[PDB]
Amino acid sequence: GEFQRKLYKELVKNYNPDVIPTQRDRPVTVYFSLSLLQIMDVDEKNQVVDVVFWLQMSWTDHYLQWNVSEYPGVKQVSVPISSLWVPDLAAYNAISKPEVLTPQLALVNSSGHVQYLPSIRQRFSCDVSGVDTESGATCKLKFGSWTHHSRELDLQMQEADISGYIPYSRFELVGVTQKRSERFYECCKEPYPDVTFTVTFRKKG
Amino acid sequence: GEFQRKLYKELVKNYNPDVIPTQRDRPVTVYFSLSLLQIMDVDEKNQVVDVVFWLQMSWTDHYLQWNVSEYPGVKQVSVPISSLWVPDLAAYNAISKPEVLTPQLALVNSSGHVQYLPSIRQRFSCDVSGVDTESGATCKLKFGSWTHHSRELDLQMQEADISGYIPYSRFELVGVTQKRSERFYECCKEPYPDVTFTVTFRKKG
Amino acid sequence: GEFQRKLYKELVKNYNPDVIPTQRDRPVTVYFSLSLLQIMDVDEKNQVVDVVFWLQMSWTDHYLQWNVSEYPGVKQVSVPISSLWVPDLAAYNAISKPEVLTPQLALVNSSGHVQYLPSIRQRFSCDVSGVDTESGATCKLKFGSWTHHSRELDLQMQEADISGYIPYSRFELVGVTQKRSERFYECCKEPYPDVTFTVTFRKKG
Amino acid sequence: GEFQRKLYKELVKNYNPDVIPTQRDRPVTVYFSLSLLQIMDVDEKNQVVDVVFWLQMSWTDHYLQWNVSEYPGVKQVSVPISSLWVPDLAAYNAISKPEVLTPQLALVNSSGHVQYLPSIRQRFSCDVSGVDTESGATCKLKFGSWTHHSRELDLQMQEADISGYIPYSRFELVGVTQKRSERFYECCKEPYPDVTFTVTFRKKG
Amino acid sequence: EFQRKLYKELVKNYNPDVIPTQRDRPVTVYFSLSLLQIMDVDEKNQVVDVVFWLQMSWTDHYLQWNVSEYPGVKQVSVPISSLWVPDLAAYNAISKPEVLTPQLALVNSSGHVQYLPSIRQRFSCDVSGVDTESGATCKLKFGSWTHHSRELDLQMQEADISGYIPYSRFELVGVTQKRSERFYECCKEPYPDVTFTVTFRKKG
Ligand SMILES: CN1[C@@H](CC(=O)c2ccccc2)CCC[C@H]1C[C@H](O)c1ccccc1
Ligand SMILES: CN1[C@@H](CC(=O)c2ccccc2)CCC[C@H]1C[C@H](O)c1ccccc1
Ligand SMILES: CN1[C@@H](CC(=O)c2ccccc2)CCC[C@H]1C[C@H](O)c1ccccc1
Ligand SMILES: CN1[C@@H](CC(=O)c2ccccc2)CCC[C@H]1C[C@H](O)c1ccccc1
Ligand SMILES: CN1[C@@H](CC(=O)c2ccccc2)CCC[C@H]1C[C@H](O)c1ccccc1
Ligand SMILES: CN1C[C@](C)(O)C(=O)C=C1c1ccc(Br)cc1
Ligand SMILES: CN1C[C@](C)(O)C(=O)C=C1c1ccc(Br)cc1
Ligand SMILES: CN1C[C@](C)(O)C(=O)C=C1c1ccc(Br)cc1
Ligand SMILES: CN1C[C@](C)(O)C(=O)C=C1c1ccc(Br)cc1
Ligand SMILES: CN1C[C@](C)(O)C(=O)C=C1c1ccc(Br)cc1
Ligand SMILES: CN1C[C@](C)(O)C(=O)C=C1c1ccc(Br)cc1
Ligand SMILES: CN1C[C@](C)(O)C(=O)C=C1c1ccc(Br)cc1
Ligand SMILES: CN1C[C@](C)(O)C(=O)C=C1c1ccc(Br)cc1
Ligand SMILES: CN1C[C@](C)(O)C(=O)C=C1c1ccc(Br)cc1
Ligand SMILES: CN1C[C@](C)(O)C(=O)C=C1c1ccc(Br)cc1
Repeated sequence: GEFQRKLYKELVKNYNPDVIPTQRDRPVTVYFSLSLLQIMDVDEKNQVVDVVFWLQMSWTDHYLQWNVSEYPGVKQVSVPISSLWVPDLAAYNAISKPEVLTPQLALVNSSGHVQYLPSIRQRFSCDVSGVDTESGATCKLKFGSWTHHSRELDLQMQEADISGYIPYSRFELVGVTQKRSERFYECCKEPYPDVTFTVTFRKKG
Repeated sequence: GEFQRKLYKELVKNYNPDVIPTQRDRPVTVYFSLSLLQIMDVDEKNQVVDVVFWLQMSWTDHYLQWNVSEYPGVKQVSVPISSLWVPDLAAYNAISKPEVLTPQLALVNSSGHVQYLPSIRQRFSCDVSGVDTESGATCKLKFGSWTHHSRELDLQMQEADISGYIPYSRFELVGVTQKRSERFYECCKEPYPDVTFTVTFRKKG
Repeated sequence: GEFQRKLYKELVKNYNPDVIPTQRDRPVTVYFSLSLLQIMDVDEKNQVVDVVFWLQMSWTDHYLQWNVSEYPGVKQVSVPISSLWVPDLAAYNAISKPEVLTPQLALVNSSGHVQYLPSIRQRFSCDVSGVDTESGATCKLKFGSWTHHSRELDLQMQEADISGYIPYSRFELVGVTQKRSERFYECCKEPYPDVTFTVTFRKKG
Repeated sequence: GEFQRKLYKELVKNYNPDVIPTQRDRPVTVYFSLSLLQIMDVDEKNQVVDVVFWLQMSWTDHYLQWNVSEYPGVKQVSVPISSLWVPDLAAYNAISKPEVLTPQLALVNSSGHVQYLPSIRQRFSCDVSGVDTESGATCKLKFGSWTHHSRELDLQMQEADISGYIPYSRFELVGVTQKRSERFYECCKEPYPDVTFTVTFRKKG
Repeated sequence: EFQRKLYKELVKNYNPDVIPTQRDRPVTVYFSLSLLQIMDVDEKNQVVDVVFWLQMSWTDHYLQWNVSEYPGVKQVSVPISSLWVPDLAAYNAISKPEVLTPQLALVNSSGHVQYLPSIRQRFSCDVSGVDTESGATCKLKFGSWTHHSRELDLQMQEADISGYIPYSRFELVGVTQKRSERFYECCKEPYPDVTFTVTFRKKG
């Protein structure tokens, strides 16, 4: 639409993706969930698991709201993430950079609510030695902001799903849990929340 | 051409490649098809198939049409895709990033019709356990827009091609079917169409 | 010299590297040749050949001429290819991205004649099954413009060279031939020329 | 933050990340320490060690201090390192480029103190031949500025931390020391300091 | 605060694509390779994997500065992307160079530039002799890709093998370096190169 150009133009001049959109005495709440799609491989020598997963990330950016009457037909837009502030969520125990599989686009509606749903493949340090047993091997995937504490970035978890897990895999799921925690570090007196996805899996047969 | 040089000039000042060129509540229709070239490898252990294929993609961008009377002998132009809006089609079940092998340019005519034909190598999740049997392995290669629903981006299919299939590969191409679906998801009120290419193949000998 | 700087400044102000420098119905002729340097490897299981080769491309860009008067001591200059229009030659049957080994600069002279001479490593689809036989394996390295038909870009060949081929390779060269063909594709009305280099090689011992 | 937008804007407008924040007769002091997280692998044939570690770098950049009265609510911010001057620290005996695993953001406070804490995977040259003996292999990970001598960049160490060392790898930690040295080089009139992290480890029984 | 204004002048009044020659006089660049480690050899495919240090230096007359105008500035550390740098190609490389160090060069007030990258690269080489007393010999050949000798005068400095790792499986037999120059049938001007040569063999 013609308004669409107008909207994106405003994004270039009148917005900074480096600025965390906190609002006085209020952190930015980001919602986070992980859906495991496939355990690609394990390395029992190097203690690594290779996984493909779908992240669901959402938050409100008050700077990203616009007036519907000003851009009539425009309700939500598809935006390159590079143009937007994005939570600096890090995989604490990853041992490779993430490979993002999908278009690096996010949805933004007129209230400034952003959803970023990337599919990702990444390797993680894990004790995978129990993988050929009945109890399986348990890998914890730990995520959290690298630089923002809880009063600036309130990480919350959404309910996760094993429904997307590939059925014809050589690994079967014995269990999964997802939990939010909040721990202090020696440096700063503010805590840093984390969301941990724990998967227990074993070889079929 | 010199009267071809001004045409490109209009691209920069006016046009935004982030903006899907929907007209007045009419979706952008993209015609989509795949030519299979070579099945490079399968991974029986990790359930992966590695393919090389061309995507034929075409659509009309009404922001990209020009008065042919105003520009003498310019019937069409070759434009870098980074200067153009392109459909954010993703391979839903890919486990690797697409490796684009060809120059990243699209053909645009004065109707604003755009043609983009990349050659791609990509690895997909697939049950390849039957590959050595007479019935062989059947892989679904499923594509759709990552962020746009059918009212915005209407994905339609054209005839798939296999004439370009390599005849000296170790895999015999049994068959290939293509189908379009228009499905609602639990998340949104709008359907998101997909085109799926089903490839049945098996080891020769 | 202190005129190169003015010469380069003119490039930015007026020149568009996406515009193909055609004239009054005249296509840009580009002279093309490939020199085979080394056959790196073969994959007999996946039907792939890995080659390092030197491409020679030359053409005249009528927008890149300058009067030697207004730039006294400037015979020729070395320009980043990103500042120039360059032919979008693709290896039709590659199955990997080209790895350009050398600096990405072309030479341009006062009459707008441009020379671009990259050294490249790339993997191609090829029936290498006869490699250990007397007959050997034959591979076709096929190159052409990805988006410009024969009336826009006239691809012509020049003499081929094997003097540059490594003598200590495990692969013995037998024959190298080149030819120019003009052929039709489903997408398009007009013919697209190609130059194909045919390599026949075999193991020693 | 209304005041954060101002601060980030001022960074772009009135700061050059290419300039080392040395003062009038005074070097920049950078504090540096390496925390070993996991020895991923060793190659006894090529003499390499593959390690994952967490670096702590901090220094004061006097051009990054700000008056709190001009930015009332703002005590510290997370800034992309690309926007900052950062110490050009290189691993002397590295044989691969660093794979930075974490978000490339540093914390800056109002007195210009910067903290950058990347997680890194990187391969180093090392005599790993004693890895299966009781004594173990000893690897030196040596770091220093690549272009700045001690009078412009003063490199100092901090207390080490092996409390993050993965307990379930096939390698056990024997000895781990860290020392600062100030070597001279035949070229330059000026000495160049280095920090060296020495790991002794062996294969578990 | 003075380096600040140096970098500012560099932005408006300098094009890094322009070779800093003068009135009919080439830019001389000095070049030397120091071998650090032979990482591996491929005996089937005829390839050697090496890690080395390149010393490159030259004078860019556009990069000199009045020492009066900037009091306490001896040398500055500058991103190579902001400077003209020689387009030196490895003629017989079979992979892209992997640069291991920060991409910065030193420039002083005379406009002398020093660029010292450390690099991992793979080259075509006959390594069939690597297990013999005489050993394998590999040539590492470097030269400008687009500038003839009357524009870019490549000259060589003495190499260095003191930086060579003592604990690899390869002992060094012999090392040498030489400057060369030839006319190519194609072009009117001659072109120079510097070739570094190693001879090495497995230990034990
Ligand atoms: C980054 N770090 C904290 C950093 C911090 O506050 C700090 C630490 C040390 C000194 C000064 C500040 C903030 C919250 C995330 C946490 C991550 C964890 O450290 C870590 C380090 C290395 C590997 C895995 C995980
Ligand atoms: C790509 N195609 C033509 C298509 C075009 O004009 C084009 C190219 C790129 C972008 C937009 C349009 C141009 C010349 C190369 C040729 C290759 C052949 O079609 C082909 C593709 C797939 C299977 C068999 C044959
Ligand atoms: C992204 N998703 C649709 C739904 C949506 O955006 C969404 C989903 C859930 C919540 C909010 C939005 C949009 C169209 C593509 C589709 C893909 C599929 O989800 C999917 C997820 C994970 C792996 C493979 C495929
Ligand atoms: C680079 N060199 C010093 C000297 C300098 O910059 C230099 C040398 C010679 C000429 C111009 C500048 C600066 C501090 C680091 C030191 C590193 C060591 O050389 C070295 C060389 C090769 C591999 C590993 C280490
Ligand atoms: C690149 N080439 C010359 C090329 C030139 O000026 C030229 C050639 C042909 C036409 C017009 C100009 C310039 C100086 C270096 C020389 C290198 C060697 O060719 C070569 C080719 C392929 C692999 C390794 C080496
Ligand atoms: C950030 N702004 C600025 C302003 C002025 O409020 C406006 O009119 C629209 C936007 C905006 C642009 C793009 C997106 Br996505 C969200 C908000
Ligand atoms: C899993 N974690 C999180 C924790 C415990 O908070 C921490 O500080 C370090 C790691 C960690 C362990 C191993 C590797 Br490899 C990376 C991170
Ligand atoms: C978008 N425009 C604008 C205008 C003014 O209508 C015109 O004359 C031409 C173009 C245009 C520019 C590049 C391409 Br490709 C297509 C159309
Ligand atoms: C094949 N698909 C598409 C579908 C059915 O839409 C879906 O919801 C998820 C996948 C899919 C399968 C495997 C992997 Br790995 C990733 C996505
Ligand atoms: C872009 N032009 C055009 C014009 C106006 O003739 C001129 O002054 C010089 C050039 C030019 C710039 C760079 C190169 Br290389 C060649 C010609
Ligand atoms: C070998 N060719 C050239 C041809 C016939 O022109 C074409 O259009 C496609 C291919 C080709 C075949 C297999 C693979 Br994998 C890639 C390209
Ligand atoms: C670099 N400046 C300039 C100035 C004018 O002093 C100011 O007000 C704030 C900053 C500054 C901006 C961002 C960061 Br982080 C640190 C200091
Ligand atoms: C670790 N160093 C630094 C030192 C000792 O100053 C030197 O001269 C060379 C090296 C070095 C070691 C291995 C490799 Br690979 C590269 C450089
Ligand atoms: C580009 N110049 C020339 C000039 C304008 O005369 C001057 O005053 C200083 C510089 C210059 C800038 C950066 C570096 Br490094 C070297 C010289
Ligand atoms: C090393 N050279 C340079 C030389 C001798 O001038 C030539 O003509 C070809 C090569 C060369 C040899 C092997 C490979 Br692979 C690439 C280039």
